[PDB]
Amino acid sequence: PKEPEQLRKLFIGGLSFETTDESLRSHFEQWGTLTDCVVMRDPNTKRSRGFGFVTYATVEEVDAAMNARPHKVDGRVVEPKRAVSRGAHLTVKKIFVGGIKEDTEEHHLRDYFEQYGKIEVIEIMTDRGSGKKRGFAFVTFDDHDSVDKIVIQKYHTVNGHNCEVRKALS
Repeated sequence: PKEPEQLRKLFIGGLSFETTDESLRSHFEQWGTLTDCVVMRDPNTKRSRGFGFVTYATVEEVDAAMNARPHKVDGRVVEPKRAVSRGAHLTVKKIFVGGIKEDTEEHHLRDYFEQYGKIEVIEIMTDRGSGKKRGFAFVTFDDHDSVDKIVIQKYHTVNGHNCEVRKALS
């Protein structure tokens, strides 16, 4: 019933050194129930390390928090990202979509992937010499969270096809 905690956790970078567990929690509780909220501090000086983590009760709340960016916490714009899963580069805006075969068109990919975020480019790969569809595509979004949401899904079905999707980068 409950989603794995790893999927409900946000890493918040770029914190003001003034931010505390309490101020971070007061801010992010606006988008959901926080089961956990921590500002990372040096073990000796207790001076902030400039980042922390918050854990929501559900994935929908993570989505709501991500949709409410930019977040300005204690006067500083911070950088929320979903906890990882090791992938060679973390934060990217483009994905590889494979197993779409020759019958998949850009509207299939768009109609599906647009619900993950704003699409900027859809590039269906075609053979260099014949122009035949190669069975894969690249979608570029305006934001990395679209990609983070996509790649953590176990399945992707586009045009009846069960696709293999992964982060793509240069």
